[PDB]
Amino acid sequence: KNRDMPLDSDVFRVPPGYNAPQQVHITQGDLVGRAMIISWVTMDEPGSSAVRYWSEKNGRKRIAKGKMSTYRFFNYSSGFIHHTTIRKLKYNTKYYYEVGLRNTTRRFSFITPPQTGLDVPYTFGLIGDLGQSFDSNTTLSHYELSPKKGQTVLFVGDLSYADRYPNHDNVRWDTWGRFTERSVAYQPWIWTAGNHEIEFAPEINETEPFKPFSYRYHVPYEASQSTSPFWYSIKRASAHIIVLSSYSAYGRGTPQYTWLKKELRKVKRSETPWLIVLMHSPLYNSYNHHFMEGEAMRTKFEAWFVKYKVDVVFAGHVHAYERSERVSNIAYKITNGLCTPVKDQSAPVYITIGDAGNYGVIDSNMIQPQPEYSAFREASFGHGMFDIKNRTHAHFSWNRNQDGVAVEADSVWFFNRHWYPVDDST
Amino acid sequence: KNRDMPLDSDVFRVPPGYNAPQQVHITQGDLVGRAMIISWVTMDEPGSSAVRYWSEKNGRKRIAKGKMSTYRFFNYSSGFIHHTTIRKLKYNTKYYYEVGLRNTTRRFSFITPPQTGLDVPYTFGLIGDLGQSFDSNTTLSHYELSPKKGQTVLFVGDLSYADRYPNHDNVRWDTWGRFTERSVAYQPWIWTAGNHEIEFAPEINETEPFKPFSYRYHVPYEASQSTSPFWYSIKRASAHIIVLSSYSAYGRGTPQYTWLKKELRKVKRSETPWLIVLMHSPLYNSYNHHFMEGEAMRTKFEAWFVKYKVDVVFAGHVHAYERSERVSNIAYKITNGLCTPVKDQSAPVYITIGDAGNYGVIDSNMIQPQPEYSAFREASFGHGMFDIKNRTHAHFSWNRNQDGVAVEADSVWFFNRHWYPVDDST
Ligand SMILES: *[C@@H]1O[C@H](CO)[C@@H](O[C@@H]2O[C@H](CO)[C@@H](O)[C@H](O)[C@H]2NC(C)=O)[C@H](O[C@@H]2O[C@@H](C)[C@@H](O)[C@@H](O)[C@@H]2O)[C@H]1NC(C)=O
Ligand SMILES: *[C@@H]1O[C@H](CO)[C@@H](O[C@@H]2O[C@H](CO)[C@@H](O)[C@H](O)[C@H]2NC(C)=O)[C@H](O[C@@H]2O[C@@H](C)[C@@H](O)[C@@H](O)[C@@H]2O)[C@H]1NC(C)=O
Ligand SMILES: *[C@@H]1O[C@H](CO)[C@@H](O[C@@H]2O[C@H](CO)[C@@H](O)[C@H](O)[C@H]2NC(C)=O)[C@H](O[C@@H]2O[C@@H](C)[C@@H](O)[C@@H](O)[C@@H]2O)[C@H]1NC(C)=O
Ligand SMILES: *[C@@H]1O[C@H](CO)[C@@H](O[C@@H]2O[C@H](CO)[C@@H](O)[C@H](O)[C@H]2NC(C)=O)[C@H](O[C@@H]2O[C@@H](C)[C@@H](O)[C@@H](O)[C@@H]2O)[C@H]1NC(C)=O
Ligand SMILES: *[C@@H]1O[C@H](CO)[C@@H](O[C@@H]2O[C@H](CO)[C@@H](O)[C@H](O)[C@H]2NC(C)=O)[C@H](O[C@@H]2O[C@@H](C)[C@@H](O)[C@@H](O)[C@@H]2O)[C@H]1NC(C)=O
Ligand SMILES: *[C@@H]1O[C@H](CO)[C@@H](O)[C@H](O)[C@H]1NC(C)=O
Ligand SMILES: *[C@@H]1O[C@H](CO)[C@@H](O)[C@H](O)[C@H]1NC(C)=O
Ligand SMILES: *[C@@H]1O[C@H](CO)[C@@H](O)[C@H](O)[C@H]1NC(C)=O
Ligand SMILES: CC1(C)Cc2cccc(CO)c2O1
Ligand SMILES: CC1(C)Cc2cccc(CO)c2O1
Ligand SMILES: [Fe+3]
Ligand SMILES: [Fe+3]
Ligand SMILES: [Zn+2]
Ligand SMILES: [Zn+2]
Repeated sequence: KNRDMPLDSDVFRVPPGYNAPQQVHITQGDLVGRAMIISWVTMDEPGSSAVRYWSEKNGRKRIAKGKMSTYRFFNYSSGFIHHTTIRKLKYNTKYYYEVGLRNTTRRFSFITPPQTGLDVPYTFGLIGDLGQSFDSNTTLSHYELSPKKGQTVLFVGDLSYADRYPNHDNVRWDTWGRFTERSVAYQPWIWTAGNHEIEFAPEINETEPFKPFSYRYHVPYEASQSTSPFWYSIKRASAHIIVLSSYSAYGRGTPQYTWLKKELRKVKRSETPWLIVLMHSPLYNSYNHHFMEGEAMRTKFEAWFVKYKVDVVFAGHVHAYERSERVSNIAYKITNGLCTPVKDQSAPVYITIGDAGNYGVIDSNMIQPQPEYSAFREASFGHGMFDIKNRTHAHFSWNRNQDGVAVEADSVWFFNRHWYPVDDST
Repeated sequence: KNRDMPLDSDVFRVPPGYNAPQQVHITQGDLVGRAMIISWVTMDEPGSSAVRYWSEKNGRKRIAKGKMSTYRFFNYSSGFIHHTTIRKLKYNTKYYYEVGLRNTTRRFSFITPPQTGLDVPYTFGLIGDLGQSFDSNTTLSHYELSPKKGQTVLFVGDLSYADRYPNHDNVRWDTWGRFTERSVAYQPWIWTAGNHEIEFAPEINETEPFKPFSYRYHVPYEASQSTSPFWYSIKRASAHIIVLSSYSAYGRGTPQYTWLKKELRKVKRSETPWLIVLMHSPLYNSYNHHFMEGEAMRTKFEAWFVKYKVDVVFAGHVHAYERSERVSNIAYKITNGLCTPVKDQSAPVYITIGDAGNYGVIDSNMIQPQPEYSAFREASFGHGMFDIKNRTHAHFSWNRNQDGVAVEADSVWFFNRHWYPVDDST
């Protein structure tokens, strides 16, 4: 069918005034929380890439300077894209920032996270495969109305679904920018790259993977000694978050592979006890759709995730909700017969959470019966929250769109794999 | 325990004359064999990129123009690299070609293949992980001294092993170019990217993978609508050869995955009976060294190879020889326990032929006992020959450096999977 919100929808409205900055969004700008990448688009002319900013406390108004860029895609011309990095911020404080300093100015605000620490509580939103359908709008609306009150969104891939349109009509990137602004202009969303961001379209001489995405959404990849925007890590509060790319190389000797192997070695559980991995394609998935796609990355990375006692791996891709048991399937040796996943308290829980809305379609077909390794699964739209209480406890909840904003359809306690490695099995 | 040929070795002699072209190599330059890429380096000055060439049939001298490029790697500065494509060649005819038209000219010849066809015989050589050890030299001589007479080399990756040197001393790329000249200047070598081509070294601000390889060795990739030099196909005689990149992305939706999926659809067994796939890392391997590394790509591609009746898949990486049975391992679904390879007449034979010499170390450790899927494996240096008699028969043989050039240690008839799918089991 067609359940994408019409161009003239209220979520798509353009901020008024000559060259008013639009599609504003922010994300963590450094490795630990002291910086922030502020981004936006101006449509009438290049404009300034300057950000004004100040804490509500100490009232000194500083000015950050950034860069402007443009891109083309087939018959589409981007507007003027700005990214600026505000650095040396104070932990745990509200900051006001402004963009569009030369003409129409707009003001926004954000709150830096506490300094990383073993016992720092923090609430992450979890959203995958958002799209811009009516379902999409409902999810975002639930998240912002959650009483748990999310401070950062971990976003597991597939943003605008703009590549489903005629010529990947990139206007549909612009709309998704203006739609998400009401959330991401005030809190970082941590970006993962999904298959709808590949935009590989040889048929119209666009053969550079990830182009529109890579122009519109910067991440702090050098911060973690990565050579690419598609894999990086950041530390925020008590969490160490590794972000991977289901669609870049991960063979032995590749950049991503090499970077990951080192990065894990840099994880200090006494400083960030919550080790979280993000990636678009799930490695454990009992839905028919995309079943076993994640098998290739699993052969390369699963054993590591276990060696390093990862707490949780979030994925999207599959348009539905799943939560694995703590299992591993890493004893296989071709001829040894050992290919069944087994209970394993060192392994992460795997969560598919790619049901935020996409283009309005849910994946309902499941392998039957439910496999031993699947703890819970349901084909409903929604988003999740991973809520860190302390060094031993994180409460994860899944909320459905058909339910009330306070209802938790599925809800489990995560016991830390380093500080409290006990059967949290449901 | 350093077995590389010294810099003052004869095989590394510099051709004489001011700005004499060196490191001359050719490779197919179009899809079906009517074009040829001539490559060389000049050291003294840029020089001309023109190539003079005539056929023996017509004795009409013609000029083709190409491009010159250069690169740097850390503190290394390349010479002047030339790539020129000759086009509109006539099938099955002898050409002479000349390079270095301004100062020192040098003359070489090649022979276009026959026009592609169902019953067109052709002898392909197989070489992998060649290197520049004394072992490397022996393999190359056995190859050129072969009664079988290879007409084209299918080269499964790992060229110079320059990257084993301090800062990857790219000088050892130059020496390798000069050393292989006595073969590749007179017959094409088809190039596969190996792990020693990756040359990802962020420690010295060299982070563009395949850089040196990319500049020195061009391939006719746009010819098969690939968008990258690391995966592509050519048609030569009665074979359709597909080259893949073990160290590029092959995830679902990525360029290589997309290209391969479409390319297999394009194969016409009625034009090119013998379907051959080259990659660096083996899908089946029963040796310790690199055991199971090919698992990831296998999970993505194996079923396609079975589905399209691939006749043979060649690889290297493992420094030995191995030949599998026709097997598949494509029934696994995580929980059905079906993870054992089975005889499968519809599947390719998998050959590991990465034993041309490298830097002089053979991989002798094998997993015992020999798996059912493994038909033959020996830890000796040498090369292979894939000799196509016609649409039904091809004869594969393996020559050992320790044997006479005319002796075959392993020998086996392939019965075409599309035209003559009789059990060709040994
Ligand atoms: C967008 O911001 C610009 C910078 O503030 C405005 O222009 C500047 O206005 C100053 C005082 O009006 C004047 O000294 C400058 O010449 C002028 N422009 C530049 C290039 O700095 C601009 O205002 C409009 O454009 C300028 C050239 C004038 O003609 C005004 O009359 C226009 O309103 C702002 N643009 C708009 C459309 O608001
Ligand atoms: C980390 O946070 C957990 C959730 O807030 C704490 O658990 C809870 O402790 C309450 C009293 O503090 C108790 O009434 C609740 O039943 C319990 N909730 C759960 C899900 O267990 C936890 O507190 C510690 O660990 C628990 C299991 C008890 O032994 C408490 O006495 C401990 O203080 C917090 N752990 C730490 C290290 O602070
Ligand atoms: C590129 O850098 C290398 C070191 O990072 C140069 O080699 C080093 O030179 C040192 C003093 O010049 C010498 O004592 C070291 O043994 C050596 N380091 C290594 C690991 O080889 C290299 O140099 C040239 O060749 C070397 C062997 C010497 O003959 C030097 O005199 C030469 O400059 C550098 N290459 C270039 C093109 O600059
Ligand atoms: C490389 O070839 C060039 C011609 O293709 C030479 O330049 C030429 O040398 C001829 C000497 O026999 C001279 O008459 C021509 O004028 C000249 N053609 C040009 C300049 O394009 C070149 O010779 C060297 O450089 C020239 C400019 C003079 O300086 C000569 O004395 C040099 O030999 C050849 N290079 C070398 C180093 O042999
Ligand atoms: C295609 O090439 C095959 C390999 O050369 C041919 O088989 C060979 O045929 C020879 C006589 O032509 C015979 O003496 C060889 O022993 C035989 N070699 C093998 C390995 O079988 C094949 O020839 C056809 O089929 C064979 C089996 C014979 O029965 C002949 O009658 C046929 O020529 C070639 N196919 C064709 C159709 O030519
Ligand atoms: C691009 O092409 C489509 C038809 O292919 C057309 O309808 C659309 O208006 C064009 N967009 C622009 C901005 O040129
Ligand atoms: C999206 O949700 C917002 C907030 O709940 C609402 O005000 C708006 O009308 C919705 N937009 C559409 C097109 O559904
Ligand atoms: C390499 O082999 C060739 C041919 O066998 C021979 O002419 C030459 O002596 C050898 N050179 C070295 C360095 O082994
Ligand atoms: C099957 C593909 C090409 C992959 C994929 C992942 C997530 C969502 C969609 C729907 O187009 C999708 O289409
Ligand atoms: C273990 C590694 C670094 C991998 C690899 C691939 C191909 C050749 C070699 C050399 O031993 C090699 O050593
Ligand atoms: Fe999706
Ligand atoms: Fe090798
Ligand atoms: Zn997806
Ligand atoms: Zn290798």
